[PDB]
Amino acid sequence: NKKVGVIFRLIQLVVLVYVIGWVFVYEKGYQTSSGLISSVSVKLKGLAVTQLQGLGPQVWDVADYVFPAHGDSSFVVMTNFIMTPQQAQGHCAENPEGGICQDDSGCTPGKAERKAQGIRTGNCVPFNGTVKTCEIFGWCPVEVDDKIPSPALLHEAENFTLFIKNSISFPRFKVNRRNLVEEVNGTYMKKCLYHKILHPLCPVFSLGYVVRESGQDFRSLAEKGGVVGITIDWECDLDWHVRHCKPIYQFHGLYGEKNLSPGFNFRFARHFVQNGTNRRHLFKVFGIRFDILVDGKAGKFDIIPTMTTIGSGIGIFGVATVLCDLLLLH
Amino acid sequence: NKKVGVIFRLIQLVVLVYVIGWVFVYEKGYQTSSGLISSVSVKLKGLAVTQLQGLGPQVWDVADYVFPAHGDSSFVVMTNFIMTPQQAQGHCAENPEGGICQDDSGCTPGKAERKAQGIRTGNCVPFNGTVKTCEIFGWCPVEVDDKIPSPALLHEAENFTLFIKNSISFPRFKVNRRNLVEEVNGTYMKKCLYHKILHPLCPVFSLGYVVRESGQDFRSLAEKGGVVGITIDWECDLDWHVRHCKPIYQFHGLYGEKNLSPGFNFRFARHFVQNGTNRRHLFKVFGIRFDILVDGKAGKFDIIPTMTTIGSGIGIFGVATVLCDLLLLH
Amino acid sequence: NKKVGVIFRLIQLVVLVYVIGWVFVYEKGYQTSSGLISSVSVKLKGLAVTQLQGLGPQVWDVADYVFPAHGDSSFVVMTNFIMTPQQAQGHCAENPEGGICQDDSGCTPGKAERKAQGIRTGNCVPFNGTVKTCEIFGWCPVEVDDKIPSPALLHEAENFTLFIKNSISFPRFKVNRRNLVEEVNGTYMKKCLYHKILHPLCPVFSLGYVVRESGQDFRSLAEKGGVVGITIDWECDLDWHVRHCKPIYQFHGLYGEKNLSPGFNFRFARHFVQNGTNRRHLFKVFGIRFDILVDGKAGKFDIIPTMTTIGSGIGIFGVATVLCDLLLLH
Ligand SMILES: Nc1ncnc2c1ncn2[C@@H]1O[C@H](COP(=O)(O)OP(=O)(O)OP(=O)(O)O)[C@@H](O)[C@H]1O
Ligand SMILES: Nc1ncnc2c1ncn2[C@@H]1O[C@H](COP(=O)(O)OP(=O)(O)OP(=O)(O)O)[C@@H](O)[C@H]1O
Ligand SMILES: Nc1ncnc2c1ncn2[C@@H]1O[C@H](COP(=O)(O)OP(=O)(O)OP(=O)(O)O)[C@@H](O)[C@H]1O
Ligand SMILES: *[C@@H]1O[C@H](CO)[C@@H](O)[C@H](O)[C@H]1NC(C)=O
Ligand SMILES: *[C@@H]1O[C@H](CO)[C@@H](O)[C@H](O)[C@H]1NC(C)=O
Ligand SMILES: *[C@@H]1O[C@H](CO)[C@@H](O)[C@H](O)[C@H]1NC(C)=O
Ligand SMILES: *[C@@H]1O[C@H](CO)[C@@H](O)[C@H](O)[C@H]1NC(C)=O
Ligand SMILES: *[C@@H]1O[C@H](CO)[C@@H](O)[C@H](O)[C@H]1NC(C)=O
Ligand SMILES: *[C@@H]1O[C@H](CO)[C@@H](O)[C@H](O)[C@H]1NC(C)=O
Ligand SMILES: *[C@@H]1O[C@H](CO)[C@@H](O)[C@H](O)[C@H]1NC(C)=O
Ligand SMILES: *[C@@H]1O[C@H](CO)[C@@H](O)[C@H](O)[C@H]1NC(C)=O
Ligand SMILES: *[C@@H]1O[C@H](CO)[C@@H](O)[C@H](O)[C@H]1NC(C)=O
Ligand SMILES: [Ca+2]
Ligand SMILES: [Ca+2]
Ligand SMILES: [Ca+2]
Ligand SMILES: [Mg+2]
Ligand SMILES: [Mg+2]
Ligand SMILES: [Mg+2]
Repeated sequence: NKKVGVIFRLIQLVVLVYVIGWVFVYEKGYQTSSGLISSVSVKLKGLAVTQLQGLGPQVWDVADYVFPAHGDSSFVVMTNFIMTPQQAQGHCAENPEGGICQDDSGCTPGKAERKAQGIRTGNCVPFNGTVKTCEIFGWCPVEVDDKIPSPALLHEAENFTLFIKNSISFPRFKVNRRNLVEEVNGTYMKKCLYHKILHPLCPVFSLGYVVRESGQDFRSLAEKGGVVGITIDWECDLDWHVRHCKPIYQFHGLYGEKNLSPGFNFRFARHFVQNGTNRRHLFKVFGIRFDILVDGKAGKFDIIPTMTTIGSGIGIFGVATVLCDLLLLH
Repeated sequence: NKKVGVIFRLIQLVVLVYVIGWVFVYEKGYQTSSGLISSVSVKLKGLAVTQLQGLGPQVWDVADYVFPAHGDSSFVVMTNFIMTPQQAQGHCAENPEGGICQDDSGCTPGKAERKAQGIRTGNCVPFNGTVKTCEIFGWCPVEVDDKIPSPALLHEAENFTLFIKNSISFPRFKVNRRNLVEEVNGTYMKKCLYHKILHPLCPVFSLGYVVRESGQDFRSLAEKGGVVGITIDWECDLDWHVRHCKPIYQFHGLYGEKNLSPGFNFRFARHFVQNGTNRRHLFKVFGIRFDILVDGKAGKFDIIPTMTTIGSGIGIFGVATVLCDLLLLH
Repeated sequence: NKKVGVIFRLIQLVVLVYVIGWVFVYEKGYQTSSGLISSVSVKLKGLAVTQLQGLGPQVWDVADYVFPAHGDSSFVVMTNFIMTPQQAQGHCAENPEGGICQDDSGCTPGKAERKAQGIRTGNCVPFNGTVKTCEIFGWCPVEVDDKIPSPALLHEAENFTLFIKNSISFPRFKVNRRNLVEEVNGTYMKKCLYHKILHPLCPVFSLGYVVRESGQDFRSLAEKGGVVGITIDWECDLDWHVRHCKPIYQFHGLYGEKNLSPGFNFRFARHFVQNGTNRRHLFKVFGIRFDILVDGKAGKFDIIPTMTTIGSGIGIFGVATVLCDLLLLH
């Protein structure tokens, strides 16, 4: 049957087109792929002055709110903190969140099994005028985090500038690339701000813009903490010039339920010696967690992948022809 | 032969069964896979008081034994330390491990090529009553780690509480999930402890339980340090409801031979100014290294993967039928 | 035809040889593969004395130039720094890089939008004898990083010793391995330096040797900063003894163009209290960024991968025979 022959030829044409069109070109089979080695470097430029009630103005610079000062892909930017100054080790009252005692007989000498705040001496001392707490041994100024200021202390950190330095290199092809490209020059970085469409190559990122691109409001993240995920893509083709290789930045919002465990927070201390006595300052920092992940793939022409793809295409064409013959045979 | 025909049918059915079940149901081939972006948040709530000989009691709160206070997937929990207080720079004796001198002629001015402890002045000073060491320019109180206390100083860190907050999101499906599943509530986290069977969803992990589940003893590990690997896997099917997404916590023991380089240790210093002189406190912290790695995949029904799997199954079926025909013809 | 059959037999033999020769053995199709759980531990040794102009000799031990003292795969080794001591908050002049004012009317009260150094009070004060800068509210001693010393301060860090402790464990096969192997003993670690050919198993890496193996000169990296990428490979076969499993170290140079943002640098501060006044020391550290990434694969004999590879080879052989028959047909 002439019609049957035409159908067989048509099937052959479709599969032949598919192997050259998709496997060879869309999937870039003629090229080999390998991994890269990336190093993330971050730098902040911003200053926020927070005036605490009953205390002098406090100046914070890049070294203050950037706790990973050495440089890492995962860093926290301080936006709100609770300061407990002049802490000293001694016998004093604990926080009321642990327990409330009405007499000395209720207190038990020892340490709490869960959420321990210190070594209980065994006496009930008044925490304030109304309630009384157990007497413990340790830092007497307790971190009273029951009251969180609604206005963010470091609210100026919204429209600051963030610089990300990423250098990637493919060991198979021995090609090294950096986030700074030929289009980006010295004068450009002096005034550019990163944008999704306008300035995709500007390495100066705005914290508020980064938070808004992920889908989160900066006010709540500055108040109670947050997590922002940043991803850098390096998919490119090595057949063209290295100028075409440009990184693509994507921002993802990592958030959960607001009722249980809202935001991100931690604690750190600064130990010092004043008047011959060891003292420290404890801070409950509510900062935004920034995570940077780099992943990319590069392809360059090679003969062995091309031959393997040609063989696979010939095999698929043969299998398709045999299946078409079996179907036409019925 | 009727029997030969039956054999052909039997092979044909079994290959069809394999494509129908293993390829689909088991492998979720009709479902696409994509990576996730994860951010690890850790918080400790424990207190240990160490009372060394010759010094007052020292209280170590969360800000003390957690050196990565900012928060990272890789953190060290202090369990044992060697304190060398009131260090000041000057010309004084070195450690006996560097070298032993019997006269001033044996000492050579300069710096040691390997394991240098300071700049030698060229004089031999007595380290103690018996032996003499080279005079170097550096911190006079030399950390002598020859004696390691068998009882762990921060031995209370065994049954403390560790909270791990992990937020994962898939960019392909735009679905965000957190380790705090809907089954876990606020009252549940107040008194729950993680267990493989009892409480698999409780985000509160006990350090001693984590060490026991890794095939290690907490005492011998904390005596000299160690490394514990924690892996969180997110294997869920997006075809069902989002409540089915439940993280899996697995603990792996990363240990080596104890005869060569036992445990894990490091050194850090706290710089301060006392009486107009710059001093510091050096600690050789023997702590357990905790590494948290998150890796998971998601699967949702899609048309293109389903069509590709159907085509591959049809091709495999045709190839199997042709091979059976060729074998039966011989 | 005889020659046609001879050519056919030859081709079928060649494909059969290929499947057993390459897919089965070269590719180790029979074995199953899985990932590992790695944990990098680093420890530095060495001392550098930087005698600054008009200041006493400063001793820098391991805890000083190693900012990630707790231990991490990504760490920075200090090689050059700019010290700005005795910083205190107050009203004073700013850096000339922010702006130059000739009168008090030019200054505007508030904070700079980009590269902010403090809160301007609206007054123009002379920074030095020649030029005048805006008056800000913050740390009065400004980090004047216009002059970078050409000789590296911590130039002794070139030929120091770096020890890397890596423990990997395959969860599928329950096999734990460490960078220390049976060939490496206690006496060997006392005196050895890592080499590409001589000492591939010595865990003591020289910083200068690591920098030179990556293709970068250590002098420029100590002067203005640099990034060095280290990779550890754990490809091995579990069919043999565990002694054959040996790590392979590869060093990669991560660098960019020298005109725009050359090297790596950061800033950190050490807070202290002297004479009842809060002070700090700011340092602009020019250090080399070391990134350690571990990846490996282990294979062990299994029956299911062997059967799948045999089936795939039989299918490929059948497809090749069918294609040969079709070619011989016409
Ligand atoms: N977070 C940031 N915001 C704005 N500009 C930045 C930021 N980080 C770096 N830059 C600019 O990029 C240029 C090149 O970066 P480089 O690593 O040389 O910084 P630097 O000059 O060492 O730092 P500094 O400008 O504080 O002296 C610098 O002129 C710097 O001003
Ligand atoms: N290591 C831990 N052990 C036990 N419980 C913890 C731990 N970390 C956090 N939690 C509890 O989980 C709940 C949610 O965590 P969240 O991040 O809100 O801490 P928080 O309430 O801000 O800290 P705090 O309880 O010190 O005020 C809190 O009630 C907290 O007490
Ligand atoms: N950077 C380094 N260069 C050379 N040798 C090192 C280095 N770090 C550690 N080592 C050696 O490796 C051996 C085992 O390491 P381990 O973790 O036991 O150190 P340690 O003995 O606790 O510390 P230290 O050697 O400072 O007393 C030690 O004998 C140590 O001297
Ligand atoms: C005392 O502290 C408790 C702690 O919860 C608080 O409820 C109470 O209002 C405090 N009383 C005064 C007078 O501050
Ligand atoms: C937003 O950016 C502008 C810069 O034009 C700045 O003046 C302003 O303070 C920023 N907003 C906040 C809340 O910091
Ligand atoms: C600086 O870079 C920008 C990139 O947007 C480019 O448009 C501009 O021409 C560059 N300047 C010079 C002087 O090359
Ligand atoms: C002196 O120090 C050396 C150092 O190893 C030690 O062996 C010796 O016992 C010490 N002597 C006394 C009396 O402490
Ligand atoms: C074990 O946990 C209990 C809590 O029930 C605690 O009292 C005890 O101190 C813990 N053990 C150690 C060695 O800390
Ligand atoms: C709290 O969570 C637990 C999970 O084990 C659940 O059994 C319990 O019902 C929850 N409590 C409430 C009040 O929902
Ligand atoms: C004053 O500071 C400016 C800042 O750039 C500098 O150019 C100038 O040389 C300085 N003058 C003196 C006398 O140091
Ligand atoms: C190179 O190593 C030698 C050790 O033999 C050391 O003396 C020398 O100071 C090192 N060079 C530098 C520049 O530190
Ligand atoms: C120490 O290890 C080295 C490895 O190069 C080996 O040659 C030497 O024999 C070992 N020493 C002892 C005492 O086994
Ligand atoms: Ca750190
Ligand atoms: Ca001090
Ligand atoms: Ca890290
Ligand atoms: Mg609280
Ligand atoms: Mg020692
Ligand atoms: Mg500058």
